[PDB]
Amino acid sequence: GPGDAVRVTSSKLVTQPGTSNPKAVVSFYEDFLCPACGIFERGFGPTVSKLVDIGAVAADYTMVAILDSASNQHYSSRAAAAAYCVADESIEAFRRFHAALFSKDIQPAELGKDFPDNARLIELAREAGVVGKVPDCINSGKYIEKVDGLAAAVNVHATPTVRVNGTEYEWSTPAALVAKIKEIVGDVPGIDSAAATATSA
Amino acid sequence: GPGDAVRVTSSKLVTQPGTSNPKAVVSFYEDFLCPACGIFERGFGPTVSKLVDIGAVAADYTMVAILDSASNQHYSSRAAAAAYCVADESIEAFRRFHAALFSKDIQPAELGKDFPDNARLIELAREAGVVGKVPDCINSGKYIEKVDGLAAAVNVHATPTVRVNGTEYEWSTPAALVAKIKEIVGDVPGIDSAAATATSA
Ligand SMILES: [Cl-]
Ligand SMILES: [Cl-]
Repeated sequence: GPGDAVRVTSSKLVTQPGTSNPKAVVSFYEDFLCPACGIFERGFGPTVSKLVDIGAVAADYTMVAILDSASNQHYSSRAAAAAYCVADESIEAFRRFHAALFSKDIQPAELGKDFPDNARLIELAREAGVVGKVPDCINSGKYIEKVDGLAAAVNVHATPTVRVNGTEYEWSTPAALVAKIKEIVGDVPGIDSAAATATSA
Repeated sequence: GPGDAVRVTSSKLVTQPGTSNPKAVVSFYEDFLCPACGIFERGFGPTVSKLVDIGAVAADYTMVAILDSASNQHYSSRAAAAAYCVADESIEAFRRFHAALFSKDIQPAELGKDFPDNARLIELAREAGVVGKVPDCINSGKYIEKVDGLAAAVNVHATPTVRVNGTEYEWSTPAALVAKIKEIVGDVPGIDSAAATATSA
């Protein structure tokens, strides 16, 4: 994630003919402390993952830190920054690490007293499959200023915000997202499967 | 809503034999400013309404104000207090008013600049079907201290929190809630309908 957003794609990515541009880019703007983003990601994550796998979409994630403050031990910014650290090593590891932070067992309550510290974030990055420069990147706070400026850069102050090809998308169910994507990329292999299993989780 | 919770039931309420106690009480602990509660209510509301209509559950709502602050113009507490004002007049009006505040067109962004003032809340109460003592109840801040103390009283500091017969319920989809309720009250008229239409919204 170079680059304000971390882009997640598979080798099956369906592109616009005559280009290397994805036909459908779903943009997600999220805060790791936001309980609404937690609900969204736990509900939609598998379906988005499947849309990526079959090549139907590129999934771009911009981890903002709008909830960050001393009162939450800077969890919003440290987690977002950690995700960008992880993405530097491996896109696949970012995928697991991003899913991990929004999982019910890990995401901290917004107004609670306990939040993963930097050592815990590094440990979760390790579990996601990467070390490399992550521990230094996290401990040094390499991406703190970056993530703290992201909300202003993309004009997002409510999360999760989703766009489909740049246009605001009023999401509802994962099955409806599959339907929306199919209107753009068509009946590509795996999409009806993605729809049917989205209707059942 | 007497009473920490506003209880919503229909005349079809299935009760424990030898008692006037509902066989299934679903307890909801919510903050009107909480975006997660907005997502939950928009996704689950119709299904809960149907469970109430067919008599499968009593739905008890405790409107906490954990997000309240001057930075949001006290929207959390004023809205919760308004809902209790509305409930004093009519349970049906509370149902509509509660659904109205969580609707996508009305619920304010948590970190935004604009929030319904007391005049707007009174106007929404009117649209929900009631006047009576509501304008005075709201303008006087009759229930502000009450709602500001609710979170501590029920020990809830994360919303939405749901309990089924007093036991914490890790909610997922409205169809799963129907399944859970059916385990308690059985195959009462309308419940399979509620399940099937829950699987489709
Ligand atoms: Cl990779
Ligand atoms: Cl009534």
